[PDB]
Amino acid sequence: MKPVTLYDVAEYAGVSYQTVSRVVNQASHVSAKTREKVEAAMAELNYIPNR
DNA sequence: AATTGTGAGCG
DNA sequence: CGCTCACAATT
Ligand code: NA
Repeated sequence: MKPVTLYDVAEYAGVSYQTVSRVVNQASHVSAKTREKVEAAMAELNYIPNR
């Protein structure tokens, strides 16, 4: 399956791969609508942890 | 001060 | 190349 990285969800959502990382781990500085976009994205793309 | 991006450092 | 961790320079 399509190896959906953080970079991929991040690009689609409207955020940097760092921020989508700090949704998962080192979680900090993912603000209201940007985090809503990642919560959207997590479903709209089927993210693969580590690849 | 608030986050991104740079860097750094492990995977 | 993939992800986490903390930090400062831009803003
Ligand atoms: Na992860």
